[PDB]
Amino acid sequence: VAFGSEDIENTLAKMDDGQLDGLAFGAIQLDGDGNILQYNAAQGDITGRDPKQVIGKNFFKDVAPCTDSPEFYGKFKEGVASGNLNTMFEYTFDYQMTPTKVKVHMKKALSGDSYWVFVKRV
Ligand SMILES: *C(=O)/C=C/c1ccc(O)cc1
Repeated sequence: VAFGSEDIENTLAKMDDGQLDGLAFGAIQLDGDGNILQYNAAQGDITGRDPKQVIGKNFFKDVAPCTDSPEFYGKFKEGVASGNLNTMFEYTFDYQMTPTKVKVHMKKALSGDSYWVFVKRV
């Protein structure tokens, strides 16, 4: 499955604990509040987080405070409220990591109650 595919969430809805680690891009699944439900191996390779340790933490408050901004978290919240989260943008991640330019794709999951954040280096 390629980053930014039109129906990426269809493919990832099918994936368990293992298949998500084989993606070529970082993949985080969040609930509506930003709590981390899933976090794959490719994302940990970019950020220096242990995927097994971040589960349950809040992405915007605790893990990724540089994303607590209108440009990221504001766009996330707008999408969980509208029910149609689907946006791609560039961003820099720099909290307890080497400042790293990325491309982000946020997309509602098929559950309707969980939201994907996809990341790749640029
Ligand atoms: C800014 O503080 C970004 C930090 C960050 C982004 C994504 C992650 O999975 C971990 C940390």
